[PDB]
Amino acid sequence: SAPTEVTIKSSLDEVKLSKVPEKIVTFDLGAADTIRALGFAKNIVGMPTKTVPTYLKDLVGTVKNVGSMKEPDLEAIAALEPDLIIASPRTQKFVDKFKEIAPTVLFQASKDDYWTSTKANIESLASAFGETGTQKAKEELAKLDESIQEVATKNESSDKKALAILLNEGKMAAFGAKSRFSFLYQTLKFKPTDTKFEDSRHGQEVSFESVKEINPDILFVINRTLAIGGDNSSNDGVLENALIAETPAAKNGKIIQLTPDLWYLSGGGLESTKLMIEDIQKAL
Ligand SMILES: [Cl-]
Repeated sequence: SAPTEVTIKSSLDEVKLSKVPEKIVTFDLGAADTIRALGFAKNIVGMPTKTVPTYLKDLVGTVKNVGSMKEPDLEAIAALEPDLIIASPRTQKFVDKFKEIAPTVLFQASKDDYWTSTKANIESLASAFGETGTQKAKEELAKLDESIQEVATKNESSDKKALAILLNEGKMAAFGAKSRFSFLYQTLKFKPTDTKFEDSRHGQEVSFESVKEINPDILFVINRTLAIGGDNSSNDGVLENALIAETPAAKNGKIIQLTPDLWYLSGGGLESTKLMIEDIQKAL
């Protein structure tokens, strides 16, 4: 076998390649956005195109469609002759099938040390593109580290408490400091409310009375329905309910409608992290 030139650590077995991969299939959209930010978008040959966040739309034309965020088209993947497949938590059930086709990685973040683990994943992926990738990632990560510190410093000067909810077909689910939205709390140092929420990936259902009682100063909202292109009519009037409209968050202009597709479908990449930080400036 040819000698190893690049190595990629992840939650899976370390992948060792004899050259930079030029035919990549990815189900991880953050990884796609990292690859593009590093200057290697041409190397991505397959991505699911059923539900693509707007910020990534221009990659649709340069890839072949390999299915949906949860359901791969294995025939389409094999036909692309990939030299690397980037799986995702959502597609972990297909990792054995992916491995039959090509070396496969799957990046996982800690819910505790979200940013250190995410940076390690970004650096590992970037190294697949040699010194050029590694150098560019160092440069871009330095800017993100500085932006993160600036946000964290502002939050550390405040005592406001922030509640984070997912809105889905008129149902509200609250999420805690260690959750799919850890970046807000662990990394950016928004402060959670005193109410702890069953750490489920779908959150804990909350009523209008619950939100009133929590009494948040900032309310982050991720609208799942909009993120996936559903009928948003079921969410009409939810945030406008008097019990939410009378929170200090609402009255003070701190209901923050986070870009739905970015936050629900992506994250963990160089560009997605940058855009996420931009999105929360109005919450400071
Ligand atoms: Cl209620």
